[PDB]
Amino acid sequence: ERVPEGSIRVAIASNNGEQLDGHFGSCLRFLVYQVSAKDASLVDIRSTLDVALAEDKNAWRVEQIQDCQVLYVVSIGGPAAAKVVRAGIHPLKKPKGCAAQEAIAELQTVMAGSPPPWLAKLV
Repeated sequence: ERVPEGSIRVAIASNNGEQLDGHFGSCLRFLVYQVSAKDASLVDIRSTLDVALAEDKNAWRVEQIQDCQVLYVVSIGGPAAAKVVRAGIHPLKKPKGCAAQEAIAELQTVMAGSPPPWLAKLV
């Protein structure tokens, strides 16, 4: 899908259900949500299984979320984060972990309030 205007794609690093409990470098999959200031929907679940076959692992991981504008992790290495950033994705962390829904809700408070220009343009 070509995201609909007014919305963005959000990747969440995860190992269980719809939890934001994964570390970038070792997560089982990326939950991908379509999020607007007011609405959010789970659109894809991208498994990281095939990273086992990659020689350039961080590059591969980022490739799985190349269409996301934001990425949530519990944690992420410096180098990994640089690649995430180089891809134009904004990495956000939640060191203690939480429900994907809670992170998205938080992200929406920004979108709905005073989003920075980059985000405002989107939404």
